[PDB]
Amino acid sequence: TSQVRQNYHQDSEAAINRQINLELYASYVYLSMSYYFDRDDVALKNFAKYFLHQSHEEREHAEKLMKLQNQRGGRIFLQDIKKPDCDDWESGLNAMECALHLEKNVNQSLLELHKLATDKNDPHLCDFIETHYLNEQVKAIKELGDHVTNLRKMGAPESGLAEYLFDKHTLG
Amino acid sequence: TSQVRQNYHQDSEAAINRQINLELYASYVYLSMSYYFDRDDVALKNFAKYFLHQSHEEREHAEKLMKLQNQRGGRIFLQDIKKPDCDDWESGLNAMECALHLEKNVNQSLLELHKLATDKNDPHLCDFIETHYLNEQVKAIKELGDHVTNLRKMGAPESGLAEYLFDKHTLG
Amino acid sequence: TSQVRQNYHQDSEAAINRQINLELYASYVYLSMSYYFDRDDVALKNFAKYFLHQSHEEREHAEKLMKLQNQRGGRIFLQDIKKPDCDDWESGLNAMECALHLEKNVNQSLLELHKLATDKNDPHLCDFIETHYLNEQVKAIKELGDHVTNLRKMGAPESGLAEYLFDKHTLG
Amino acid sequence: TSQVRQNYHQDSEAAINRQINLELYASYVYLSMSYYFDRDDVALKNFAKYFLHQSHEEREHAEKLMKLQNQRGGRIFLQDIKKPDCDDWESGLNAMECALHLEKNVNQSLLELHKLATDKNDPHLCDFIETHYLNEQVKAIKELGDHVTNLRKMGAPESGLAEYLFDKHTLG
Amino acid sequence: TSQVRQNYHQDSEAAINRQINLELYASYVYLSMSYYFDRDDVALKNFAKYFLHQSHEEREHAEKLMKLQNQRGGRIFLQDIKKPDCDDWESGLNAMECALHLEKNVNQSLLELHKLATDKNDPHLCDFIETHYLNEQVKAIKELGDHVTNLRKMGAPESGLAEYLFDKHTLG
Amino acid sequence: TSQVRQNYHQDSEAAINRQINLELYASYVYLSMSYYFDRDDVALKNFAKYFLHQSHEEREHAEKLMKLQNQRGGRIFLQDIKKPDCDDWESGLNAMECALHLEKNVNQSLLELHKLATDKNDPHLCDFIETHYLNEQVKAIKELGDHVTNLRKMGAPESGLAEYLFDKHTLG
Repeated sequence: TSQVRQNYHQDSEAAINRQINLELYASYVYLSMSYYFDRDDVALKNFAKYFLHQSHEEREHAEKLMKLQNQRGGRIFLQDIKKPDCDDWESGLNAMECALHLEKNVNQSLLELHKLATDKNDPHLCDFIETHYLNEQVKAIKELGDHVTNLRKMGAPESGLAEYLFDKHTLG
Repeated sequence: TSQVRQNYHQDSEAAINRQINLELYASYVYLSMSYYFDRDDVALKNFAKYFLHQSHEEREHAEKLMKLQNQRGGRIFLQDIKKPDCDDWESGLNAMECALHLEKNVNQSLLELHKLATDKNDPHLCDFIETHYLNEQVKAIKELGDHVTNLRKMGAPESGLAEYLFDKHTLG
Repeated sequence: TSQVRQNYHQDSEAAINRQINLELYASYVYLSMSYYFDRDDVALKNFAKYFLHQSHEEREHAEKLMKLQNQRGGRIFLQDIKKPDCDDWESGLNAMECALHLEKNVNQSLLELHKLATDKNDPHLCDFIETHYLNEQVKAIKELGDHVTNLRKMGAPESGLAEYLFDKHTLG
Repeated sequence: TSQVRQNYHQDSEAAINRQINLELYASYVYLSMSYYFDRDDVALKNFAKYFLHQSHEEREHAEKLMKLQNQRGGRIFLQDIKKPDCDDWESGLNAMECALHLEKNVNQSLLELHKLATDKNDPHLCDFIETHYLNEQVKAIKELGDHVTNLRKMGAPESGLAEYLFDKHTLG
Repeated sequence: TSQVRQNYHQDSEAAINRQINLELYASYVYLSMSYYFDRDDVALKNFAKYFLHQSHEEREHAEKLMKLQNQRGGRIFLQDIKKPDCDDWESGLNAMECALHLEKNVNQSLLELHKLATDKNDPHLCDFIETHYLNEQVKAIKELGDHVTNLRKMGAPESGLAEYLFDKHTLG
Repeated sequence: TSQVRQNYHQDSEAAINRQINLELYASYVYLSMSYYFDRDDVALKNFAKYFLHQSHEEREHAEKLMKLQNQRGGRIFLQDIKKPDCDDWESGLNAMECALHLEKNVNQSLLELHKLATDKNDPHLCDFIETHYLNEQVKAIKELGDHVTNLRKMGAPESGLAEYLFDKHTLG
């Protein structure tokens, strides 16, 4: 038993390690997409720069939890990382959906985590997640919410011209 | 027999002169294209600046070999330069294809050249071509690989609007 | 079959995907170590900054191959990532050994890869790995070679004072 | 028939294409000389820089006509380029003569061209060649006129010392 | 047996030590020449600055190998250094020849070394010598190739005036 | 007989050449040490930078005499250079001793040289060595005098910790 451990219940320590594992899995997914659009048969450049940029941050989140895990004197158990579900994402529009479909799952997990954090009556963990995460995932959803709408309204995938113009006048 | 000639076999000296002649022929082709798009019946400006810019570099390659040819104390025999195959390139998309169709031939020649350079066991020529060329032609192919794809996906040549917008939002 | 594929044999494409998977696995290992030394029961700070810094680069290597994989028009198959072998690294000195023990395996794989790259007579892949990797792994080994020696000679782990002083006067 | 064609007679369009072909042929000649003096058995450096520099400009002339050819809405037919006459130029002095012998031929052609341009009563073509060319070829001749004289008076080729000193104190 | 030794065969380690010994011997030769031209009975100043400058670099080469020898965990055996062959070099022109005669021997040795490096299938040593040496010795030969030619053509040694003027207008 | 030779006796000219040969031999010794400490089984970095730095200066001394040898119009005879005595120096402390043991021999030779310079009554050579050497070798001895003492007092070689700390807090 560590000397700095105070008011930290052995249940949460099992929850975080499921949270962290989820993060890295997410960051591993984007990495797969961001190089898919670099293939010569698709060749939308900025999508690479956009998604690849996502990957770096979701890593830092994952890194940031581990930094917290020690501050309360917990331990770190790591599990294996699963590969993505689908290798061929097949189009720009279809890509964002699964991406959007990914975030809400992540946001879904955190809600239960704050709920669990209330029962044990650990305030420090309440306010923490009330700060560095919940406020972020909202803005991320809203942003992807738009890009999905615009492409659908513009007529993609059916007209490739929609995808191309959307590249330069938004992500440029 | 020159005084600086060492471990340089009389076979390669016949290969280079076929390589150099190929280069200038290439640089002479681009020159024809880059002024074709300047005609008033086509009038896509940046294509001129793009291809004309290609011409200058493929010349330097050709120039760079000759600078090597003397460093090993070889000789330089020049042959005549053939005109291009087709004068009317007829469209933007059709232009890139023959252009792409041109590079792979050039890349095809160099491979055999490095192969020949291995048999005679001349290391200097191995590492040289392993450096200043093979790595370039790859990136050139990949680049033209994209521009072909985008235009085809955007619906050119059939819709001229595809070609025009592609001018400003890429080569600008 | 892609349009840019030239002189790229279907065997290598299966080798790279085993190489890439190895890299990410490596970068995932360091990540585990670099936060192990942050625990309050060990608390050697710079080791964190040192290993964490390693992790970022070995990622870029992994990223750099994928960038090559498309330039030759291959494909990318991803597998799952295994967890590290040992969670408790137990000491500073014992940490470096397994770390050093890790690199030589990586260097061992690349040698066979260049060997395989010679049989198919693909020059581009020869000179590439002859450049951006083989020269790096040497310097990395030599560096870890020293740090292992110094600690052993200074009398660590048996005297913790050896580890501590070695922190500030080297990694600072 | 192009829409911008005005007062441009089908005879001149056949003359220009003989003019352009002549230019590139000239620029291809200098290129051969400028690397001849780089051989180790001659090794006069600045001659390389001097002639190589000539090559670039005579190219621009050739390029400049084509830019005129479209402004009047003509067409561009390209022919093959002949190799130079003599591969071994054998000495510095003998080199300049054939070079000087080359220019006057070029100047000879333009005179007939302006003469032909007067008969058809095309003013635009009169004043053009009266400007960007005729005034240049004069100064070029006069310059080479001197270098021939100085070397002959100094006693070259018979005394190599004449050639060498002439390198540094003139072209430097 | 060192801990960092990997895929390094005991034959090469015997070759390098013959290579290094050759280098220092070379650097010791130039040193003798560069002070020979300082004698009052010859008194060509810049030759001193030129050759003395050569000596410093060929030392660094020698130093650079030793820095490689440890990176692969070899050992270093040093032998004695022989004095030069001829003390009185007797003239400027005759000096360069023996100098040129020296380099090609050095270049001759390296070729066999890369050949030996291919049999053992050590890639790291292949690409290394393919880089930091073979490309240098070429340019060095070509340079001395010229200076020999110019002096011979100018009429040295027979006319001392040739040597003197060649000092200021080249090495200055 | 040279024209600038004045009051320079044929005995000294034989002494200098024994002095110069001694210098280069010294500079060749340090070179061996300074790369010995770079081996992975020792790995004390600054010792390399320290001794390697010594080598450069003792070379300049050797170079400086030769520049004197001509000013009096002597001649230069070079002999072969012997290899060092012991390849494995085995420890830091033991290294300095043989190093210190080396200098005093050098200082021992110069004393006899100034003594010989007094008999022939050559003042120029008296004051010269009274200046650029004798005052240097003193300070060099005193410096190595300390480093030997400190290590011995600190308990090296027996405690490696002594050597290591002495690296950073002195030669850094």
